[PDB]
Amino acid sequence: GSALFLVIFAYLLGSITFGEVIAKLKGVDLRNVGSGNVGATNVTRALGKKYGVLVFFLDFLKGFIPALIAVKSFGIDSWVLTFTGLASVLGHMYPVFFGFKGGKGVATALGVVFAVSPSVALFSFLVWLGIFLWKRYVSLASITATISAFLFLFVAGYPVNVLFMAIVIGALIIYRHRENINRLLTGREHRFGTLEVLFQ
Ligand SMILES: CCCCCCC/C=C\CCCCCC(=O)OC[C@@H](O)CO
Ligand SMILES: CCCCCCC/C=C\CCCCCC(=O)OC[C@@H](O)CO
Ligand SMILES: CCCCCCC/C=C\CCCCCC(=O)OC[C@@H](O)CO
Ligand SMILES: CCCCCCC/C=C\CCCCCC(=O)OC[C@@H](O)CO
Ligand SMILES: CCCCCCC/C=C\CCCCCC(=O)OC[C@@H](O)CO
Ligand SMILES: CCCCCCC/C=C\CCCCCC(=O)OC[C@@H](O)CO
Ligand SMILES: CCCCCCC/C=C\CCCCCC(=O)OC[C@@H](O)CO
Ligand SMILES: CCCCCCC/C=C\CCCCCC(=O)OC[C@@H](O)CO
Repeated sequence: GSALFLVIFAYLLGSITFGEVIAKLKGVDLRNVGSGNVGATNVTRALGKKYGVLVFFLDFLKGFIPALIAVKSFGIDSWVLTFTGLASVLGHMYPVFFGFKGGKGVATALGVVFAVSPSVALFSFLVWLGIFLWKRYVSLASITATISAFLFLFVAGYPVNVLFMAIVIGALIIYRHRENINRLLTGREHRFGTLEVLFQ
């Protein structure tokens, strides 16, 4: 009852593609910029860091806020958390309000994980930092951090409902990165920071 409302709410909230909304407000088409994706990284390319960080936090809250409610109302070990977390990410990836063409789910999924375990969220972000500072590819860092998030939850002893949530979310995130992976493998993935050292 209240739980089915929470899952539907999570999917519909997730289905608000904030990057596209703010881009439209600014008169920019995100599909014509950079990677053509609609999440915070390509928002930064199209609109600047201010708007990318804003979209990061909105996409994060899409996952954090419903999952937090599931955690406090039903428990981390409830399949209501599993379905609320999945609904958030599935709405972000396949938004009912935007032709089912969404983002890749990194920020939203981090929000879900933060609601379950701030420590696991921190560790996964630490993995992300290392991989990003090393190779300067957002995609490579997100893929590695996504795999690590699942290992962290597995090794820390979280229950099956959480591991089910994490392996489906994780597999979906990696699959949504398949074009980045093809670019990585062929050497035309966008890389950060090479020319900026001439201005430092
Ligand atoms: C296109 C994919 C559709 C598949 C999703 C189908 C619905 C998935 C999960 C069920 C929604 C949440 C209901 C949970 C619920 O009411 O549990 C709480 C209650 O039983 C007592 O805690
Ligand atoms: C346990 C306490 C710390 C846990 C850390 C969990 C994750 C929290 C913060 C990291 C997010 C940084 C937000 C900025 C960011 O990445 O913006 C997206 C980027 O596209 C902007 O250019
Ligand atoms: C030795 C010090 C290690 C590095 C310290 C890191 C401090 C923690 C967080 C910094 C916030 C960065 C959030 C993510 C971010 O902005 O990604 C870079 C972005 O430009 C990629 O598109
Ligand atoms: C339908 C939600 C609309 C947006 C509301 C956003 C609220 C975000 C964070 C505050 C949540 C507070 C805790 C909610 C909860 O499940 O509490 C249960 C328990 O702590 C007391 O019964
Ligand atoms: C499953 C647990 C509760 C969450 C239910 C939310 C509904 C889930 C997914 C939305 C529909 C699935 C999207 C199918 C798909 O990929 O279609 C192709 C797509 O790229 C559209 O062109
Ligand atoms: C198996 C579930 C995994 C859920 C979390 C997966 C990712 C975990 C940590 C990495 C967070 C990186 C945040 C910084 C960043 O730039 O993120 C990518 C950005 O485009 C926002 O989506
Ligand atoms: C560092 C280990 C990460 C393991 C998980 C990520 C594996 C998934 C996709 C990556 C496929 C291509 C590997 C990355 C790559 O080619 O990077 C470009 C490289 O030549 C130098 O930046
Ligand atoms: C437990 C399974 C959950 C299923 C949810 C959806 C899973 C979809 C794909 C599995 C992950 C593979 C992603 C990596 C991948 O295929 O990258 C290769 C890509 O370059 C192919 O063009």
